Amino acid sequence: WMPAYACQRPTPLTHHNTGLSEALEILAEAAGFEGSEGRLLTFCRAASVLKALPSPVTTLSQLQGLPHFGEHSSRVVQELLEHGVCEEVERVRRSERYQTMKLFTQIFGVGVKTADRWYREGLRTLDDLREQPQKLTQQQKAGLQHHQDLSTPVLRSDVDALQQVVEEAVGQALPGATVTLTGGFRRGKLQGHDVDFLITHPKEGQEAGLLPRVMCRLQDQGLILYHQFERSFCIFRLPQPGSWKAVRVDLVVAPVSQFPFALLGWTGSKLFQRELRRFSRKEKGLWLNSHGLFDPEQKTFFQAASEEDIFRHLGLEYLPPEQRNA
DNA sequence: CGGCATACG
DNA sequence: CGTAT
DNA sequence: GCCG
Ligand SMILES: [Mn+2]
Ligand SMILES: [Mn+2]
Ligand SMILES: [Mn+2]
Ligand SMILES: [Mn+2]
Ligand SMILES: [Mn+2]
Ligand SMILES: [Mn+2]
Ligand code: NA
Repeated sequence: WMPAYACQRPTPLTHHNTGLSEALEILAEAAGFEGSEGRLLTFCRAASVLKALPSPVTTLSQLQGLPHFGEHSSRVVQELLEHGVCEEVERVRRSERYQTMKLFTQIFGVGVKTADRWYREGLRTLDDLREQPQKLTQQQKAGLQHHQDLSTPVLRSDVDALQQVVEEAVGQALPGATVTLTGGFRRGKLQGHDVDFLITHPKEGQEAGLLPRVMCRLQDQGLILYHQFERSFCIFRLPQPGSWKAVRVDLVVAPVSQFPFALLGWTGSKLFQRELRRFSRKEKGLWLNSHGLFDPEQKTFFQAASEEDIFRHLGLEYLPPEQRNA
């Protein structure tokens, strides 16, 4: 029987039920736009279950016994198997609410709450937002100005170039400091919508104060189109053939003692980390975050030298990043 | 029925 | 409120 | 929306 938590099963990047999972993820997204985090989670988990199957679902009976498939998600699959389309999914796709909330929430600096308020105010398009910039944060003005570039997929070739320039700035800010690619690209994705880096130093404590020094140096190189500590959400100026494009880059610093936990957290997927933390607390009674793993009975933190250590601590079989695509 | 991950800027 | 996996 |  397939386990109920996504951290208990390998989930590869590409799989055998793409259309089915994409349909359920539409309904998950729509649930989020309406504030129903519980329904979002169920649809997300049901989608991830299908991503973990070893072959295509061809018949409804193949759902029997799969975790997170009840009446609703089963009916969605049933209709896709019978008619190739699910009326509910298509109604969501076409709805003005879904399209506008998707458009607005995809803006850097705009969340569900902001998008929803704007929708209730009658706003529908990006130019509607541009007409009244007085009500925008600096972060939202940056997200809107750069929205077109930020909607273009980042390519792995872009990533290698960004990593070079980040290492140069890190190397000047603190000799010996290291840069690790995380996020979706570490899980094997060939494209993404941003690039994530994790920075540390092998001498505990030397990483303190590092991120301001890195940012100051990137800014002096003329590479920072926007930025706001240990997490920096930037927009980088990435060279292009005879030009350049804006790219979202996340820079994160962790002391080496916490590096395994921060690597694990920032490598994702988002659902995988939520499931891993849920598993940790509910099944093992341990509290997991990107800083460490806490035993609340003994009041002690687990020491980890690797991701492998963390999986072992939790009684889980190790999963490489490429199998964490829940 | 209560829970649904857990942080930082 | 936003951001991150 | 689903699980325990
Ligand atoms: Mn239903
Ligand atoms: Mn039918
Ligand atoms: Mn990312
Ligand atoms: Mn990111
Ligand atoms: Mn910290
Ligand atoms: Mn309830
Ligand atoms: Na957003």
